[PDB]
Amino acid sequence: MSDEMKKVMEALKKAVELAKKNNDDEVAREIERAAKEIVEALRENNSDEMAKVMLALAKAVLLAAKNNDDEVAREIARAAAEIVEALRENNSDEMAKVMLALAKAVLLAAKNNDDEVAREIARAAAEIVEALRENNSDEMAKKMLELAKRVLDAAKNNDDETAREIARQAAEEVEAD
Ligand SMILES: [Ca+2]
Ligand SMILES: [Ca+2]
Ligand SMILES: [Ca+2]
Ligand SMILES: [Ca+2]
Ligand SMILES: [Ca+2]
Ligand SMILES: [Ca+2]
Ligand SMILES: [Ca+2]
Ligand SMILES: [Ca+2]
Repeated sequence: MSDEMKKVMEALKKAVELAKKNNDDEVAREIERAAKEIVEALRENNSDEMAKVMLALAKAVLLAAKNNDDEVAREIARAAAEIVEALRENNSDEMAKVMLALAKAVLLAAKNNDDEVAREIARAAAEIVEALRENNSDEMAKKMLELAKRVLDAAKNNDDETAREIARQAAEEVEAD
């Protein structure tokens, strides 16, 4: 774990404590779950690409806890934790590319301070992750990379309508597979 990561993690620990202080116990649980997943992912894997994804996710959770509604904050934290779970199952170079794109998208969404966009970007990321955990073949990962790139562009355009469309296409590609 890097020193920039150690700083973000200490901030996450503060975010959990603040959530508890405000009686937001379910938010606190989900932030803690994501943080714990990240720590275990880094304990077992010294890949720099891994470290990159984990830093982006940690920052996204922290910003969402600060910027977004409680219930949106929960969705970003859940998306982050599920992204890490997927990477711990398979961190091929293609899987890492998908997850880096999604981590960048949830970070930007959390940073843009729009609750509807943050919610839809997190959901699109979650649908793509779910698809890969059902089948994380090289072929499925390539398909999901193109969708993940579109989620990132949607976050960049603050485009909640397009985020929802990508989520539906990811769920239907699973069906096709
Ligand atoms: Ca209070
Ligand atoms: Ca609250
Ligand atoms: Ca409690
Ligand atoms: Ca590499
Ligand atoms: Ca806000
Ligand atoms: Ca693994
Ligand atoms: Ca809109
Ligand atoms: Ca259908």
